[PDB]
Amino acid sequence: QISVRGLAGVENVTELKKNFNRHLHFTLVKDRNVATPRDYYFALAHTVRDHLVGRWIRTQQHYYEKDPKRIYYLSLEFYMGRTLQNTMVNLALENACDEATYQLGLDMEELEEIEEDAGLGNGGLGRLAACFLDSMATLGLAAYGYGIRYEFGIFNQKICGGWQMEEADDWLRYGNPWEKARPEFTLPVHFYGRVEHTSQGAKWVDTQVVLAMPYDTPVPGYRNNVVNTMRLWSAKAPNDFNLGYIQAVLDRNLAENISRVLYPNDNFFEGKELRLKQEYFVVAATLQDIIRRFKSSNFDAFPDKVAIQLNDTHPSLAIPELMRVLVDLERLDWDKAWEVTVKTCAYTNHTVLPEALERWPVHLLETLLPRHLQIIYEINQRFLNRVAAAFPGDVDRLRRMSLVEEGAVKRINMAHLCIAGSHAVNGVARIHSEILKKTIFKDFYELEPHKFQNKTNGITPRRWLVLCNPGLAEIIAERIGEEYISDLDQLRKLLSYVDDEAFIRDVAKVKQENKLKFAAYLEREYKVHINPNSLFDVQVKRIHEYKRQLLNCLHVITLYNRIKKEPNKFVVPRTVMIGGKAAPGYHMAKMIIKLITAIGDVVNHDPVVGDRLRVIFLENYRVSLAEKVIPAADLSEQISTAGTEASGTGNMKFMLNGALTIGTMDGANVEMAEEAGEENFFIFGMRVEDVDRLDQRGYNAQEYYDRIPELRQIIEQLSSGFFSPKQPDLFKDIVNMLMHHDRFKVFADYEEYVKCQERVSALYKNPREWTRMVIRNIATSGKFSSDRTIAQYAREIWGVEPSRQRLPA
Amino acid sequence: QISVRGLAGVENVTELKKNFNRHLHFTLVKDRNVATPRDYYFALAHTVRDHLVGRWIRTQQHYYEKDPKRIYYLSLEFYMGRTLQNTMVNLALENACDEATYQLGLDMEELEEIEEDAGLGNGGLGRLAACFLDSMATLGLAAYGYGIRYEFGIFNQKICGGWQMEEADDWLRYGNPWEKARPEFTLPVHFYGRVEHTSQGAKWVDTQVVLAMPYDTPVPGYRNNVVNTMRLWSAKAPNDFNLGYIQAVLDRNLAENISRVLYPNDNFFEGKELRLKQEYFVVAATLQDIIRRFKSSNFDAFPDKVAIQLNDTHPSLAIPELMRVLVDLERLDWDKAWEVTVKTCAYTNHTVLPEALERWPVHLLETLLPRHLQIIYEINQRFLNRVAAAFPGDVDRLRRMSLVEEGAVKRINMAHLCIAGSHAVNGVARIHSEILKKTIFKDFYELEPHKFQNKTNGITPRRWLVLCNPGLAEIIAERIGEEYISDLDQLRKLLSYVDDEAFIRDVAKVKQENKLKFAAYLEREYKVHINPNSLFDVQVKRIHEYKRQLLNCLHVITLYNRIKKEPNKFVVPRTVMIGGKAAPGYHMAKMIIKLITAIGDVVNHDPVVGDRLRVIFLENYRVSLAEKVIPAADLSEQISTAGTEASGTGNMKFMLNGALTIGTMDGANVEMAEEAGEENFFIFGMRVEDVDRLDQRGYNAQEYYDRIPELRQIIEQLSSGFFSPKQPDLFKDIVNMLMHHDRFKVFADYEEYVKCQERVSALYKNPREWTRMVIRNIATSGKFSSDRTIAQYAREIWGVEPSRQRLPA
Ligand SMILES: Nc1ccn([C@@H]2O[C@H](CO)[C@@H](O)[C@H](F)[C@H]2O)c(=O)n1
Ligand SMILES: Nc1ccn([C@@H]2O[C@H](CO)[C@@H](O)[C@H](F)[C@H]2O)c(=O)n1
Repeated sequence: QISVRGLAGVENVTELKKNFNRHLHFTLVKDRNVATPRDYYFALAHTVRDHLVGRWIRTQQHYYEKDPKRIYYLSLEFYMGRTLQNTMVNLALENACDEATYQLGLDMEELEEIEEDAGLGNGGLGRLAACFLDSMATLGLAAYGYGIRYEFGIFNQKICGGWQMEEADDWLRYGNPWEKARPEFTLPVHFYGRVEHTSQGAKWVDTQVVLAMPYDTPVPGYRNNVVNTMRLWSAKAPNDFNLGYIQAVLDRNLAENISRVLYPNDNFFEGKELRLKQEYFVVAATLQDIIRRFKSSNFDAFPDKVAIQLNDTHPSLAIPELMRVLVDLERLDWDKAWEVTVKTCAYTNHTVLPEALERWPVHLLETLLPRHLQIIYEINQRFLNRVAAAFPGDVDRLRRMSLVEEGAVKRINMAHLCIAGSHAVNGVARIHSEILKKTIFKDFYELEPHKFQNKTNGITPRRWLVLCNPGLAEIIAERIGEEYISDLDQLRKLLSYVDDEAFIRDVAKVKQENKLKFAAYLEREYKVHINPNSLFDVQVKRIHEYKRQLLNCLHVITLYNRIKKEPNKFVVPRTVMIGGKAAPGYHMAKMIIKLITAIGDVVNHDPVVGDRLRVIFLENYRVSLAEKVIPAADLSEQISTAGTEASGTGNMKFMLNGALTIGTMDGANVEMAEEAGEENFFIFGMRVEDVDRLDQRGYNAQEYYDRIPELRQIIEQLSSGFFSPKQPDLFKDIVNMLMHHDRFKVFADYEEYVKCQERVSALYKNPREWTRMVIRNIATSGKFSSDRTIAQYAREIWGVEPSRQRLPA
Repeated sequence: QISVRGLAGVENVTELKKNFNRHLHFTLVKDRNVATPRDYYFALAHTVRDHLVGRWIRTQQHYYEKDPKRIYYLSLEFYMGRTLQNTMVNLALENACDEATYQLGLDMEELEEIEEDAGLGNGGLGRLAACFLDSMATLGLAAYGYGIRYEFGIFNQKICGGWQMEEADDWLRYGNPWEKARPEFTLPVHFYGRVEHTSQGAKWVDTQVVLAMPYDTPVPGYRNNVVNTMRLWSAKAPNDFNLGYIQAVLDRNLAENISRVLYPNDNFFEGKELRLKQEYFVVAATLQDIIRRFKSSNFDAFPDKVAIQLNDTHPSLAIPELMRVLVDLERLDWDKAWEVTVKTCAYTNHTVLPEALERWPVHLLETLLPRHLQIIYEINQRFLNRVAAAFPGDVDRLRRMSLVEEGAVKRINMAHLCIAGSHAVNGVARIHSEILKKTIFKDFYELEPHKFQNKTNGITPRRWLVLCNPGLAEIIAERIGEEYISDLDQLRKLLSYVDDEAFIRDVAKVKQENKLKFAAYLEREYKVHINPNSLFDVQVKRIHEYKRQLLNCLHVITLYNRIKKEPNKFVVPRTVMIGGKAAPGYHMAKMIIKLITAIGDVVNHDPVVGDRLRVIFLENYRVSLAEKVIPAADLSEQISTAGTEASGTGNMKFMLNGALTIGTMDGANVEMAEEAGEENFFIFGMRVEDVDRLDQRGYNAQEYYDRIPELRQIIEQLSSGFFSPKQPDLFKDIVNMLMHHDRFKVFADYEEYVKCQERVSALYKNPREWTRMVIRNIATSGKFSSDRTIAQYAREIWGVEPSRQRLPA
């Protein structure tokens, strides 16, 4: 049908059809008369999976022969989404499977909707790991993703009476055709016990053992025949476990609980024992696998053959675990082991919010990991001796830099442990990396300036353009060819088409088609009516106070109040869509969701408004939903308080897909505006410097309430029960927070935000100039490919060269 | 190699080789350079499984078209053992796979040893269900086995310091290639709640829901292209289950515990709530499936299309569950529903031991299954009204026949419920069925004589001759052809070879080969030395007081003491082998195991004994071990106290495989002796009548101790610490039981047992006459095929005709 989806050759289509029929019969044990759409999905998945295996076996054989330096990406989250279409895209199989299924009388897009998301992450950090795996394979790096195979991923969100309800995400119910269990490579992990000192060093004894069983999932590169591995560990009890009889068997559940469920917190730290066990479990099993693979090639060459990347501090225990193994088991002296560790490890920071930083109580580590606590104390003493020598007499610096925090309860600061034991530390956008050196890690930057780097985030143009927006990928390829898909900088060539009347019409046509498709999806799956001629105003991301969904709410109510004031005046019609999950225990975030649905209940049913304004809460936001709504958006809301969102990646997805951005100068928004030109972005609000000035003076929300009549009206509406007639005081917590306890200064940006939104509406009235600005955004989005990001990690941190060359098919 | 293993045609072998290579690559994702023996086992299993699928799909399609009467065999146990060889045998694939694997450079017998037993049963009752499934498929019946998919089957037994230790049987660790998950046919099961009475009948409300997910395993008939289904249910929590957040997800384990583990009791009742949940879970899910299938063809014709066979009282809740569905949900009147139920259900009793009978506390049923208790009360009232009308004024009969037992705690007698609600009740051997009508169910037999039947047990000659003893199957086929394999009565033709010198030599040759193979197995896997020229004296079965492993122990010690008395006298050398598992909480059974190993420790290390006597405890007795030791045995010990072993089936296995039997006139031993002729059996001891006479008089063990000096010596050796030097009083519990509290009258049979054993030893000295008696046993073992047993159930209980005709291939 379309060119970028590859060839549908007669031989290929014939072969796909027969293998589809073979799997339906032999694998699924069904005939065509009993088969359901789900059976058909599985037959296709097995057919496509077969095409991966030869490339998978020979990629791994190739790494064994050539023995390149190996990259290990450690993460507690891999937010993968669906796998079927992605695999077809990377293998150039999409048109062939489309033809083959068509000839069997099936609709492939309908089959694609049957696959469950692999929802093994919360949001941006988990999705970054997924984009990174795709880019590493595409760039020919010998890379392995290592994590946990959660039985339950991020919960499914239902909305009941306007409130969020959580349901278990039982994603494995029907099986997972993409994974291969590898029970033969099962490894022991130790917990509890005590430390014994012998003549020949320390010994960790009397431990409880949990087994780690690996499951391998293939990661295909884009049309290069490379297939890398993501290996996820599952917890298993040993067979003599607890071994009255019946209870001992049932108590096996206690050990296997380690891999049962993903902790559903985005940007927040909960110091629970089970979470600590998860963090050690992934680290201990992964490191044995790394060392095994290294010996099957003297530890001086260890950092020449191994790089370990820590995704946040979640796998920070890799540092003392590597020391434990080298010192206690391999009998290296401390100094040599430390040199190896530092040269092997590198650490990526993803946030500056204090509540997100991991600070583990010493009493937890004492009981659970007694040998690791000893090692951490020794690391701290030697590190602080270095600080003392560099800054003699500076006693407060010593207190500030310690890995051990004093107080009511002693804690270990895991971020300080990561900086001490890594040769590289990076932030995830230029402004964030600068904030790290200037504020929270200033003392560390002064001691070791060479460690600190920036690696601005990116997204994969395979999933986030070709897969989710084939119409746009196609009109682009018609003009500049297909090479941009793995060299996104080539989109710059599109600037010579900004005055091309044919291109302008095509770009605008693709957007309208995307909007019609999404408008139809909403009616089908959720029985809701929207106007596809309206501006699609979209804010999708996890619900948090710092992300300021509440500022969006205030704008929505302002628009409603202005309409009610002058009903017969023309306004640019809008569909305002907001979606995202709240952490189950985050009360304020749950109240914000209720507020959004409550506003919808009033606005969507007001006869005077008509179809000029609609407010929709998008339920169960997740990767597969993002792939639907992002190509349909006109306006992308990126409105965090300046200095709070480290990078953002959702922002980049919208830019690539033909939406304009309204945003603060925060995270990667700054670099996006710089690439496109500030004239082509809708920037508003305080800069970081303005926020600092306000904090120094003291933020008084009452001032704004007093001086802005439109803002006062909204607060009075909220307080009095306008949006909750039966429960007049429902939103009192929200009002109280806004008026007296707002860490994120919602009111301070309100005036400039509303004025900026007026400018957006003005441009949308002129379709031709709107679209020309869109082309200028798409054309300059090249920097934000994760291929660029990974190439920088490879060259500047891991010490390896990327390769775009094919392996033989 | 050998004829009964089928053809190894060039086309077939070529095809098997390529499909083996395909599975190794595509299914296992391995190359020949990394593959282990386990990988090779799985590639073969997948290759053989492929040959089942076409026959499986068309067998089930055939039943849908023809709509025969369907047979549902309900059991909490299916003791299946390994599946690979059995599948090859039934499909005529054994020689072809042997050739194909040979040409790939592999040894198929070595691959076969990698498969785990499916150990989903305890002993005789579970293994009977497995033999029955094989015969039903071989006889072309539309039959389904329904049970529970336990995550952990019967424990693995380790012996440490002579004591039994239990380990979890994690049989699913590496996956099960034989099953097909069917999550699309998942069904809800209800627990707890309360009963509400409305205008339109009772309603069961406020229940907790557990999901039942089916897994289907194919059951191939012998060379007839029929493949039936065994469907096993697995427990799953619903997704809104318990739905702070983390705990609710972890608490899903509570529901899923239902299918976690097999209760390890043989012939003993434990009134635990979890066991009751297991029993209801299998019944509720199975009955919905039955009704579903019946509607997809008015309940008057229900018993014409459905037969339900209850394997013991474990699934007895089928009776009130069927009433519940017909009355509460389908709105049939009571009387009509009861008629349907009675005509549909039939019940098999497997024991007369009082401690094995299921008597559930009313307070348990009240809380767990409140509607079922009400239904049971109503059944009882109507049944007792019938008893009152038939035997007016007989008030004690009313108390004795009630389904409700009075006392400290009220209980429901599940055996009484089964008789009341079934049109047929059978025992499992002629003597057992007679005991049922004369003693424990006498009152019921007087009320409804027509209900009571006998169906003597049998074993499948596929697993228990062709599979485990190909050498014997072959020498038999050389003379009478292959038709006996599914018509075992043809073995009678072998009586014309009892004087054939060629046959005599061949029968004896096969036994010696079997003994050498087993003697070698013992050294390899267990580092133990045995003399293959000795008489192999074998007692393998679960450890229980009624089975009298202790009487065997007494004989062993008698032989040892006689040798020590006259060392230079000739005795026929013996290897005495005893094996079997004890229930984890059965203290006396655990003490008996310790006694056996303790005797071995003394006897096997006495230089004066030499290799004239050896005592071996066979560890981890299970189906796969039975297939090894039974073909190797010379003497089969079947020595239960008369009237205690309902049938036995181990006895039949030994008879078919060329061992002679020493046994009491108990269970099926009586019919075996009758078939072969009493001159060809070694019968000893009290009959049932003698046991009754002794009970009436009062059993005094002291009398025997006083009058038998050899017996006194043994007791004194046990008491004084001869067999436990460091712990002199170790066996005091055993001695105390023998002397004062022996329900099974060990001493009463001791003299006759020892004398009978002398006669065995006498015959073994004359190899030619031993072997001639063996031929007379094998020749008359035909009655004990489960094909005969199933044909009798079909004709006399289920009302269906067996068919030996092939389905098209
Ligand atoms: N526990 C956390 C901490 C930070 N993050 C996010 O990580 C993304 C990837 O770097 C960034 O784009 C975002 F700026 C950041 O908020 C997250 O999703 N979970
Ligand atoms: N809970 C029970 C009760 C009885 N049985 C056995 O069942 C076998 C099959 O009928 C018989 O051959 C045996 F005689 C009997 O002991 C058993 O294994 N478990």
